[PDB]
Amino acid sequence: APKCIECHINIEMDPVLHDVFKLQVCKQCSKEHPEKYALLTKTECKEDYFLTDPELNDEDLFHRLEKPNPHSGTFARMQLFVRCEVEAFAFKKWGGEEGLDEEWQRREEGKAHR
Amino acid sequence: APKCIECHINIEMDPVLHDVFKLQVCKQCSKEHPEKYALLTKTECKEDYFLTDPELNDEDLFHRLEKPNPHSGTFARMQLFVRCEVEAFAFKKWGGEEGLDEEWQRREEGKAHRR
DNA sequence: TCTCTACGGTCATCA
DNA sequence: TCTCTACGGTCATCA
Ligand SMILES: [Zn+2]
Ligand SMILES: [Zn+2]
Repeated sequence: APKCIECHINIEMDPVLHDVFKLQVCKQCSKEHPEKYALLTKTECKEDYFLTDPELNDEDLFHRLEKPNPHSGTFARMQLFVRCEVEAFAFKKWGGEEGLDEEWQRREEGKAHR
Repeated sequence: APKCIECHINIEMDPVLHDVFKLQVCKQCSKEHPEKYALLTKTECKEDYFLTDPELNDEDLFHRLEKPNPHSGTFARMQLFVRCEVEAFAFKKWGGEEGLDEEWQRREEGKAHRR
């Protein structure tokens, strides 16, 4: 009977992280580690990791969870990604947390100047 | 039988202009009047009239003719539009031939000022 | 917890 | 008679 990979104790996994993101991880351990397991909207991914629509729209590249748009159900569906997947890609894209910090610095100086 | 609308003589219409563009016009008159009947690629429409993909991709807004891409058949299909349709829209978009000329002037001073 | 495309302008590859 | 979207940024809509 397989144990949550963080706590090594629990056997009931979080249904979304298990089912959608293929992570053997319990709900509690997920709350106790947002550095890995927090879900981000598509807008957060663009803003916080400078990903783009081509990347995030790629189903072979990220798992995602769709929900109704909380602003109005007649709006485009919300999409949530799991931080570790995202943050792995961003780092590979930009060269670790350092390289990403630089990109953040770069676009920052861009708009100050504009 | 219905006669061409340019010459009023011929009864055989140009098959593409008739069939695709819904114009009762014959091959000869289409050659004698490119100001209306010449076909333009999608790239020509963008360059010469500052139309955009959303506009040109709209089937309700323009008729179009698709052919194999003459550069390579594995490339995206060529699309051709008829000048009068295009030039009507551009004029409505930019405010006659005058307003379009200005837009042409506008983007050209843009490129100069990008040294 | 929001999202998508529209707008400049353009090189590349199918490219 | 070449076409597409990829990139930087951002606002309006549904929007
Ligand atoms: Zn656990
Ligand atoms: Zn005729």
